[PDB]
Amino acid sequence: AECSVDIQGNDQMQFNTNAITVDKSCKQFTVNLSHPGNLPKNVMGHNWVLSTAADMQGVVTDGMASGLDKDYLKPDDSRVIAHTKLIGSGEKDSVTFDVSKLKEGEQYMFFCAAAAHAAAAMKGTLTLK
Ligand SMILES: [Cu+]
Repeated sequence: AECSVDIQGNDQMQFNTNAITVDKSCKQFTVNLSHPGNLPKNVMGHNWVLSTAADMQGVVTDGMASGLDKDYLKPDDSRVIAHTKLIGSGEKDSVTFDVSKLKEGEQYMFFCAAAAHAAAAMKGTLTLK
């Protein structure tokens, strides 16, 4: 079982992966997010957020509306399965989630909810294997 992934969000508005695999034997799964570069949170903060494919657009839209001081996430958003905080350069965060929260046949997406980042393709698939 490989139950973790290290991901980077950079000063150029990209993640260094667009596909995460979760071994289904993993009871829990960990995402270790870091931010190469030197842009601070208020300019190019990133987070890592997991939802169903169908819920992504909404989480993103509501997140942008919620604003930077709420880490670009609507408080108590039930569409959000797991998430890191918003981080700037030299910062890091991790999130660990229950792998049983991922159901068969469902499509999952990860993304950064910061204003316009996901549109710029800071997103990818998350898949149970
Ligand atoms: Cu971002």
